[PDB]
Amino acid sequence: LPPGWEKAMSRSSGRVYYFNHITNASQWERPSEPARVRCSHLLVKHSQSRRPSSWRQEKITRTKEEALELINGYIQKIKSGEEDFESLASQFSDCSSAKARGDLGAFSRGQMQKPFEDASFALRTGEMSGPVFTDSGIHIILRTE
Ligand SMILES: CN1CCCN(c2ccccc2CO)CC1
Repeated sequence: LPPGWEKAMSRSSGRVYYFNHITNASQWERPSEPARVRCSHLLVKHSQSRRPSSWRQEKITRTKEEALELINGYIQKIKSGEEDFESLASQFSDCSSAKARGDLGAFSRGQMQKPFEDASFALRTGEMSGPVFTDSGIHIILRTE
Protein backbone atom coordinates (compact mmCIF):
# COMPACT_ATOMS: atom_id res chain seq x y z
CA LEU A 1 0.00 0.00 0.00
CA PRO A 2 1.13 3.59 -0.70
CA PRO A 3 2.90 5.54 2.08
CA GLY A 4 0.94 5.77 5.32
CA TRP A 5 -1.97 3.42 4.54
CA GLU A 6 -3.26 0.46 6.57
CA LYS A 7 -6.26 -1.89 6.56
CA ALA A 8 -9.00 -1.47 9.16
CA MET A 9 -12.48 -2.83 9.91
CA SER A 10 -15.64 -0.75 10.25
CA ARG A 11 -17.18 -1.07 13.71
CA SER A 12 -20.70 -0.25 12.60
CA SER A 13 -20.73 -2.22 9.34
CA GLY A 14 -17.96 -4.83 9.54
CA ARG A 15 -16.68 -3.71 6.12
CA VAL A 16 -12.95 -3.32 5.51
CA TYR A 17 -11.66 0.19 4.86
CA TYR A 18 -8.33 1.96 4.51
CA PHE A 19 -6.83 4.60 6.83
CA ASN A 20 -3.74 6.78 6.36
CA HIS A 21 -1.90 7.56 9.59
CA ILE A 22 0.00 10.49 8.05
CA THR A 23 -2.97 12.33 6.50
CA ASN A 24 -5.78 10.89 8.69
CA ALA A 25 -7.71 10.18 5.50
CA SER A 26 -10.06 7.22 5.49
CA GLN A 27 -11.87 5.61 2.56
CA TRP A 28 -13.55 2.38 1.49
CA GLU A 29 -11.54 1.69 -1.71
CA ARG A 30 -8.00 0.23 -1.80
CA PRO A 31 -5.64 3.22 -2.13
CA SER A 32 -3.85 3.67 -5.45
CA GLU A 33 8.32 12.41 -4.24
CA PRO A 34 8.07 15.84 -5.89
CA ALA A 35 10.24 18.77 -4.89
CA ARG A 36 7.14 20.89 -4.30
CA VAL A 37 3.40 20.53 -3.76
CA ARG A 38 0.59 23.07 -3.77
CA CYS A 39 -2.15 22.85 -1.16
CA SER A 40 -5.21 24.62 0.15
CA HIS A 41 -6.41 24.26 3.70
CA LEU A 42 -9.27 25.08 6.05
CA LEU A 43 -7.98 25.90 9.54
CA VAL A 44 -10.07 25.77 12.70
CA LYS A 45 -8.25 27.34 15.62
CA HIS A 46 -8.88 26.61 19.29
CA SER A 47 -8.00 28.12 22.65
CA GLN A 48 -4.58 26.43 22.69
CA SER A 49 -3.60 27.61 19.20
CA ARG A 50 -0.27 29.40 19.11
CA ARG A 51 -2.20 32.58 18.26
CA PRO A 52 -5.84 32.17 19.43
CA SER A 53 -7.06 34.98 17.17
CA SER A 54 -8.10 35.23 13.52
CA TRP A 55 -9.88 37.43 11.01
CA ARG A 56 -13.14 35.75 12.11
CA GLN A 57 -12.71 36.25 15.86
CA GLU A 58 -10.53 38.56 17.93
CA LYS A 59 -10.49 36.00 20.77
CA ILE A 60 -10.81 32.33 19.82
CA THR A 61 -12.32 30.53 22.80
CA ARG A 62 -13.47 27.17 21.45
CA THR A 63 -11.86 24.03 22.86
CA LYS A 64 -9.75 21.65 20.80
CA GLU A 65 -12.61 19.14 21.08
CA GLU A 66 -15.07 21.70 19.66
CA ALA A 67 -12.68 22.59 16.83
CA LEU A 68 -12.36 18.90 15.96
CA GLU A 69 -16.15 18.60 15.83
CA LEU A 70 -16.32 21.53 13.42
CA ILE A 71 -13.59 20.02 11.23
CA ASN A 72 -15.43 16.69 11.20
CA GLY A 73 -18.65 18.40 10.12
CA TYR A 74 -16.92 20.24 7.28
CA ILE A 75 -15.37 16.99 6.05
CA GLN A 76 -18.79 15.30 6.04
CA LYS A 77 -20.32 18.09 3.95
CA ILE A 78 -17.40 18.11 1.50
CA LYS A 79 -17.55 14.34 1.09
CA SER A 80 -21.34 14.36 0.56
CA GLY A 81 -21.12 17.11 -2.04
CA GLU A 82 -23.43 19.30 0.04
CA GLU A 83 -20.64 21.92 0.20
CA ASP A 84 -17.41 22.54 -1.67
CA PHE A 85 -14.05 22.76 0.08
CA GLU A 86 -13.28 26.16 -1.42
CA SER A 87 -16.60 27.57 -0.21
CA LEU A 88 -16.17 26.32 3.34
CA ALA A 89 -12.58 27.54 3.44
CA SER A 90 -13.57 31.04 2.32
CA GLN A 91 -16.33 31.26 4.92
CA PHE A 92 -14.91 29.45 7.94
CA SER A 93 -11.12 29.05 7.81
CA ASP A 94 -9.34 30.88 10.64
CA CYS A 95 -6.32 31.34 8.35
CA SER A 96 -5.94 34.58 6.40
CA SER A 97 -5.69 32.35 3.30
CA ALA A 98 -9.49 32.07 3.54
CA LYS A 99 -9.62 35.08 1.25
CA ALA A 100 -7.90 32.96 -1.43
CA ARG A 101 -10.26 29.97 -1.03
CA GLY A 102 -7.68 28.44 1.31
CA ASP A 103 -4.87 28.38 -1.25
CA LEU A 104 -1.36 28.47 0.23
CA GLY A 105 0.58 28.21 -3.02
CA ALA A 106 3.44 25.82 -3.65
CA PHE A 107 6.03 24.84 -1.07
CA SER A 108 8.98 22.56 -0.34
CA ARG A 109 9.85 20.42 2.65
CA GLY A 110 11.22 22.41 5.58
CA GLN A 111 8.86 25.39 5.16
CA MET A 112 5.56 24.35 6.81
CA GLN A 113 4.88 22.94 10.25
CA LYS A 114 5.91 19.31 10.18
CA PRO A 115 2.51 17.55 10.57
CA PHE A 116 1.12 19.79 7.82
CA GLU A 117 4.14 19.16 5.60
CA ASP A 118 4.01 15.40 6.10
CA ALA A 119 0.30 15.22 5.33
CA SER A 120 0.69 17.46 2.27
CA PHE A 121 3.41 15.34 0.69
CA ALA A 122 1.65 12.05 1.45
CA LEU A 123 -1.53 13.20 -0.33
CA ARG A 124 -1.90 12.34 -4.00
CA THR A 125 -2.80 15.19 -6.34
CA GLY A 126 -6.47 16.01 -5.79
CA GLU A 127 -6.67 14.12 -2.49
CA MET A 128 -7.98 15.57 0.79
CA SER A 129 -6.70 14.89 4.29
CA GLY A 130 -8.62 14.12 7.42
CA PRO A 131 -8.06 16.27 10.51
CA VAL A 132 -4.37 17.26 10.73
CA PHE A 133 -3.13 18.77 13.99
CA THR A 134 -0.49 21.51 14.31
CA ASP A 135 0.33 24.25 16.79
CA SER A 136 -1.96 26.50 14.70
CA GLY A 137 -4.99 24.29 15.20
CA ILE A 138 -6.74 21.58 13.16
CA HIS A 139 -6.53 21.55 9.35
CA ILE A 140 -8.31 20.05 6.37
CA ILE A 141 -5.69 19.91 3.60
CA LEU A 142 -6.43 19.66 -0.14
CA ARG A 143 -3.49 18.89 -2.41
CA THR A 144 -4.08 20.73 -5.68
CA GLU A 145 -0.71 20.22 -7.43
C1 LIG B 1 1.02 30.88 5.08
N1 LIG B 1 0.82 32.15 5.79
C2 LIG B 1 1.73 33.18 5.29
C3 LIG B 1 1.44 33.62 3.88
C4 LIG B 1 0.15 34.42 3.77
N2 LIG B 1 -1.07 33.64 3.59
C5 LIG B 1 -2.05 34.08 2.73
C6 LIG B 1 -2.94 35.07 3.15
C7 LIG B 1 -3.90 35.55 2.29
C8 LIG B 1 -3.97 35.07 1.00
C9 LIG B 1 -3.08 34.11 0.57
C10 LIG B 1 -2.10 33.59 1.42
C11 LIG B 1 -1.16 32.54 0.89
O1 LIG B 1 -1.62 31.98 -0.33
C12 LIG B 1 -1.26 32.47 4.44
C13 LIG B 1 -0.60 32.53 5.79
